[PDB]
Amino acid sequence: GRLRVVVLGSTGSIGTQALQVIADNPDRFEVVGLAAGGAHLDTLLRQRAQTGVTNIAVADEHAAQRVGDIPYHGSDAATRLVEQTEADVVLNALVGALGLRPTLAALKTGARLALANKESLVAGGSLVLRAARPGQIVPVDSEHSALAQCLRGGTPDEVAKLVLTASGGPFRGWSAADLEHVTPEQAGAHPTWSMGPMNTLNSASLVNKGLEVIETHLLFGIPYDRIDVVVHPQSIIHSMVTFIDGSTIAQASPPDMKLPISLALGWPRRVSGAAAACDFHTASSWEFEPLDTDVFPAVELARQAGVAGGCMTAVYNAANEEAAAAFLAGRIGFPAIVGIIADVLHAADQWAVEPATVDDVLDAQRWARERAQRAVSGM
Amino acid sequence: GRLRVVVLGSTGSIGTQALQVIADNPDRFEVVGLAAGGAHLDTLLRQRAQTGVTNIAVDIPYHGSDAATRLVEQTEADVVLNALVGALGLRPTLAALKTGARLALANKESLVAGGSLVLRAARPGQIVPVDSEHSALAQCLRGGTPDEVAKLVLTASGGPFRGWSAADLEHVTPEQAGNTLNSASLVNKGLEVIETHLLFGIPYDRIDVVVHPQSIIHSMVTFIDGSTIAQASPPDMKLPISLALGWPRRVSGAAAACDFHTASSWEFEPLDTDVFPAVELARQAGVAGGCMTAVYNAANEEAAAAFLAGRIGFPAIVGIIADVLHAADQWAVEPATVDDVLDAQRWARERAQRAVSGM
Ligand SMILES: O=CN(O)CC[C@@H](c1ccc(Cl)c(Cl)c1)P(=O)(O)O
Ligand SMILES: [Mn+2]
Ligand SMILES: [Mn+2]
Repeated sequence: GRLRVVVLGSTGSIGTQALQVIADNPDRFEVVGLAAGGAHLDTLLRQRAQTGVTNIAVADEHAAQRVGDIPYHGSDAATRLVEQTEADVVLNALVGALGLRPTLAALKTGARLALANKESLVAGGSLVLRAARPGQIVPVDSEHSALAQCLRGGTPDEVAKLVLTASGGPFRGWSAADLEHVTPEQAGAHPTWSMGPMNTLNSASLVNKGLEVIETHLLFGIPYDRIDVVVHPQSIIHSMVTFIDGSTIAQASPPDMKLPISLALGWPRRVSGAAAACDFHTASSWEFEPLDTDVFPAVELARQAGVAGGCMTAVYNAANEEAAAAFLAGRIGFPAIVGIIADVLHAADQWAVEPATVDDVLDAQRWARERAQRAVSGM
Repeated sequence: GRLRVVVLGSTGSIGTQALQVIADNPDRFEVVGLAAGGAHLDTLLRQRAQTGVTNIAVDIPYHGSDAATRLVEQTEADVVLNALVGALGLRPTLAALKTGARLALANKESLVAGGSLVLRAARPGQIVPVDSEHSALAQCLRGGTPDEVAKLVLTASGGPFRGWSAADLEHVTPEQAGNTLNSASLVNKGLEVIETHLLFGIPYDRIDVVVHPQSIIHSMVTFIDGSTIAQASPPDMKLPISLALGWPRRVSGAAAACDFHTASSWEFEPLDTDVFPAVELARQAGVAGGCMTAVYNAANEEAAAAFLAGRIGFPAIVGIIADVLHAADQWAVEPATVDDVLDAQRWARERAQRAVSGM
């Protein structure tokens, strides 16, 4: 009954909330491993003491002089912890490229993979899928957790559409003329060394929803032309599934990541008390409006990248990362982010091949960065 | 496989929509029986000509007051759709349950009045609800295991008198109040709360009601983790009808899906329970149990008919229900037979008829 859980990226927001859910539920879960990057060593050490878990990894080569009591340390240390720790669930909340090999290791162990790491699916694609058994991957992000829940409303052949909700970002309702000369700071993105301003920027450009559509297709096996996005400013409905009879099943809750976290850890069994439920003691309004696709082409661009297939979704994300960073540095304008992604994709015919190995993914990403860097330099 | 369907109350809104679902899906469904009252005789005759079904209850093979019941007894069927109105539905419900066939239940009276009697007559999962709220709940319940259900949340339109005060209600006419009258009085939601308890076996203090004027969300299930699963569609009874007949399989093209190409707002607000106490009274009646929900419904039907005859005001409908229920001390006994139910209803009608005459 007690599930053995490895928490990768234990020091970030998702990691710390999962440990909190586990801490509140020692009857359901037992932490058996922790991993984090060398920059976060001090927090990891505090976590070792608090949990009593000695099976810990420093996920990279950093903090090299401060390692000497850490059982795994070095570039692929998180992957080694996963390969070597008996577990029922691996929560992968590592950020970026660090998350991919641990994902593949996790799947090869036969454990459930509670996946928070976006690169795993977006860059890894079928490399990751080929390693998974049906139902082995359970998503942690709000939208995908909602979808996994709503898909219980019928059989796979009864599914008509998957409908992701989107907040709309800071620029919901704005015209293309209005967005021509917006600044990073106006996007809510105040550039910092963390992923925060980049996540915020992705929300503003709708690239994040583009990424989520890609993940939706890979997770649930639904064609891109049946994955819709609806703007829903309140973010109470986290996503929905429309079935062949006209019925839509939606999942709703006040925003709290502990709900989808708990469900991913405990799948298929729900975790009593993870989050507060919707309260109807107060009058409220849930609004829905179409996405302005002419103004926010990032989502359709993701569909194009996804339809092309293979390493094309890795290209999409790597191109975004470069174009986005350039916008953060004041080197390009806002509309050029998605303009550059499209330019890079148009030049990327060699990268539609399905990845045979991790190196294929890494090669596609390196090529995409170079291409984006050239595109940036030319304006 | 192809399912053989008997449609009781074929000439009404539900029945005709059902026949349309069946005609659109000849590979899934086949009509094998039709039952009608007598008012819309022209429709029944037209239905016979289109379906070819001669096995009809009202050269009519089954006539009388127990005709629909006897149609059920002797026809080979996989599904019986009971869309009859009121008292005419009780016996056909019990007879359909006796055949072992699936009961696609639209007639509220059967469950609400019969209660435990109907439940004893039923095997697990034999009753599949046609009601939009209960169809929604059944689908949303797929979101977890029975042990993970925290609450069932029924949505209510609020009726045309949403916002109105007790004084405002004093001056409504039969045409202003428009089932539709029960919607307006909130007695419908009272009846659906009882129905929900009996269908899904959830305590009354874990069945909530929220007013949702758009009627897009048809109901919701909240689970122990804090997740709420909701069912949404443009208002169209063909959806829950199609699902009831083909349960657990969904029927392609049954209804239009929610279309998000145009902006919309789904509003939620608390029920004004002081102006609309019908639901709390149904909880009182349901918790008391036994024959009390038969009393609840019969008291309504009598008080509602008085309003429709112009004999009483609108706020008197639910007022009389409360009066009859408070005198109903004796009726918190489980009905052993159909006659116990009919005695409860007679008692309720007469006590209601007195209240009407007293004022
Ligand atoms: O199943 C439906 N009913 O029982 C009708 C009554 C409820 C209702 C449901 C949907 C619509 Cl669009 C309308 Cl107008 C009315 P209620 O008014 O009790 O919510
Ligand atoms: Mn998300
Ligand atoms: Mn209803």
